[PDB]
Amino acid sequence: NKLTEPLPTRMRILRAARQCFAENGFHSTSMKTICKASDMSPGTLYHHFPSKEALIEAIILEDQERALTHFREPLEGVGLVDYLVESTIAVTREDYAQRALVVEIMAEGMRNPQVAEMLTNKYHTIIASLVARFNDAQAKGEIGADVDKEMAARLLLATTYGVLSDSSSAENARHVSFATTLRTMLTGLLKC
Amino acid sequence: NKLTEPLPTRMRILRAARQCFAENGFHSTSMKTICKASDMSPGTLYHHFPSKEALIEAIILEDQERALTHFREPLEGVGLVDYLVESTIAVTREDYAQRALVVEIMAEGMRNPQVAEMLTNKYHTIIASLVARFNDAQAKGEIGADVDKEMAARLLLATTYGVLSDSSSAENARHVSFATTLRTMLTGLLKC
Ligand SMILES: O=C(O)[C@H]1O[C@@H](Oc2ccc([N+](=O)[O-])cc2)[C@H](O)[C@@H](O)[C@@H]1O
Ligand SMILES: O=C(O)[C@H]1O[C@@H](Oc2ccc([N+](=O)[O-])cc2)[C@H](O)[C@@H](O)[C@@H]1O
Repeated sequence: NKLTEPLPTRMRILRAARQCFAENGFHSTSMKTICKASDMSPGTLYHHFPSKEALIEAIILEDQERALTHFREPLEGVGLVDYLVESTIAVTREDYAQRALVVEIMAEGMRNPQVAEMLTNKYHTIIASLVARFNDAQAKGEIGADVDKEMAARLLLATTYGVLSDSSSAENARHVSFATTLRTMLTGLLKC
Repeated sequence: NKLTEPLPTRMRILRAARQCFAENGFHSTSMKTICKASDMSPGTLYHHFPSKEALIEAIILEDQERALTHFREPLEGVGLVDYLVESTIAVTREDYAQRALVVEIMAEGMRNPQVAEMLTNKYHTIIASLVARFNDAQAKGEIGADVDKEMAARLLLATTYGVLSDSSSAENARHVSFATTLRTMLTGLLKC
């Protein structure tokens, strides 16, 4: 599977594209630079990624997948609120260049309608899973009943990316009051 | 004041730089492009802005100032929570290119320690005003007493930029549940 070509080559290209985009931004990175960084000729590269847009699309889908691993399945062994607090803390401990690239894509999205639509699909898929977990907690009497789950998930996502986008978030999350304060915020959101 | 040179020229340059940065990003915009966009020769431009960094510094200070206008003075005629809900809604109705540029600077900050420090100064100045308003509400029995005001302001700022960075925020804020849901989130944050 993961060791059957062209998957290794594709993933290597994506690693090189992730590094170029994170260091210099999407706009200023050319395909030639990605060729030079990945050691792949234009011919080979274009067989696997015909455009810069195809590369960022695959990256956004990877980011989407990482987010879904947290919420795809029903929670077992932790309350919803506690899990969300821990998830936000974990966000701050992730690969820094990966976080830098998430913000770069957010920025490109504001000025690139094609990238914005990719992010809309991403947030939709994450929101769906969050609402699914809000439903479980509600059916188990964990969260309030009169909660706009869709809007709550959108606002949780906003807070999450705001934290992801703040260079001092890893330091903030070292403080116990980050968890404590975030918990009051989220229990109010989900009316606990 | 505002009509005494070089202020008009400086502000025109900043408008042109705001547009170039928002449309193409900070990294890919050269001073020559800013010269061409503002109609100012390199000589004149460099007298007022010696570097790209000087331009983004002035822009960040403008953004900082806009934020402080909301929280610099004690609130009169509205509760803290209601004011914060309305502030977040207003954020979604602001100049779109201005919002795009805020996110671009957030992105550059992740990968440019010099820009990150500018943003640290910005958030510090905004946090100070928020804490000042949290203090007033607390002395007036409006918000809870056991609130980490510093951490609460940091997390409010994160949510605010997360909303500012979401292209669908203007649509979300057209829904009454955006205000309602945001209000529960913030009353939990400030333990009301
Ligand atoms: O979406 C993304 O780009 C990021 O998602 C993160 O997971 C989430 C955790 C909590 C919430 N939340 O509380 O809303 C949303 C998402 C992944 O850890 C990160 O690798 C990825 O970059
Ligand atoms: O900081 C910034 O760049 C932005 O600040 C905005 O004002 C704020 C409102 C509410 C909160 N909050 O609830 O934390 C923080 C800031 C200005 O409307 C916007 O023009 C500027 O771009």
